[PDB]
Amino acid sequence: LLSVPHTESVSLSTGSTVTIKGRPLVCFFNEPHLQVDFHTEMKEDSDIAFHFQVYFGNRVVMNSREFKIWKEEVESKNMPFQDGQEFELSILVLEDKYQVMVNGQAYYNFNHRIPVSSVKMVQVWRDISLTKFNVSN
Amino acid sequence: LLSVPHTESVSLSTGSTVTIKGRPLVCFFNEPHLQVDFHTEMKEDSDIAFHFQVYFGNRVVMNSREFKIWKEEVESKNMPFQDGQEFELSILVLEDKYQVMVNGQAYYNFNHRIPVSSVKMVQVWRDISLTKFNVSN
Ligand SMILES: OC[C@H]1O[C@@H](O[C@H]2[C@H](O)[C@@H](O)[C@H](O)O[C@@H]2CO)[C@H](O)[C@@H](O)[C@H]1O
Ligand SMILES: OC[C@H]1O[C@@H](O[C@H]2[C@H](O)[C@@H](O)[C@H](O)O[C@@H]2CO)[C@H](O)[C@@H](O)[C@H]1O
Repeated sequence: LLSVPHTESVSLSTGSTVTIKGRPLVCFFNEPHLQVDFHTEMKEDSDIAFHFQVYFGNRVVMNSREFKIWKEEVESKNMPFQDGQEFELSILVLEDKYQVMVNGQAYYNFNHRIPVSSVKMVQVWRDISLTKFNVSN
Repeated sequence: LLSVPHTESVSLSTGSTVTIKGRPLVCFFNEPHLQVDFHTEMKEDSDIAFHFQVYFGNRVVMNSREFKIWKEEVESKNMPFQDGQEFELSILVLEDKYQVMVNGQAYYNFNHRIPVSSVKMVQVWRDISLTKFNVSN
């Protein structure tokens, strides 16, 4: 297992992929969460270019935190995750948006609000175990 | 550190105290959560006589899950928890309600919806480290 909360320095550009493999810690019935935050600095309270929060079995919430303020919330009811199963997230950094694949198919998209070049850290946390975290070279 | 998610068999009656000492895993600014669920059986998807969920720095939500259905949600804006600090929760089982103390003072109350004698398990989970879990004898 990798450390959770998991915090890493990153550098991203168009064409980068952030791969995350993990497993929910508890039954979906109890709504475990997963959160992935693309931050502008190493500090945890720094701004967030992409906030991706899964309410397993319920919904997905996406947003940005700009100058310490949460902006317009984006919601999805797509729930391709499977109770108890390991999942593989691939967050593709496209020219216009982040695209979040689950097990190789895109389910969530978030247009860039902050330039991708401002992202310097990614934190993965909440109710998962983590077996892989990789930023493409 | 104790295991988180933390799941224990319990037996409660009027006068029992459930003591929980722990620390949030991340900055309050990012809204770590704490959840404490008093269950009717050892299985995680069993009914919940008392669901206590702290959205650190934001609010507290309380409810019951009866025959697999969430009931009427109770909210509190009391937020005595301190960013980064260890806290001590004491959940007192009173005749009429659960009373949740934080560092020795009561801030939250939840009238019994299920008999206390139906509780057989307590689970403590989400974004905390756990150093103490004790049910009074
Ligand atoms: O939008 C991401 C942001 O949400 C905050 O909580 C929201 C919640 O998602 C929404 O349903 C509710 O109506 O309003 C809240 C805003 O106060 C979280 O506090 C924050 O951590 C992010 O998750
Ligand atoms: O009430 C406890 C229950 O809440 C569910 O989520 C609620 C949420 O708190 C409320 O603000 C929103 O408006 O409605 C939701 C009900 O669908 C959680 O899903 C559940 O896990 C418990 O936390």
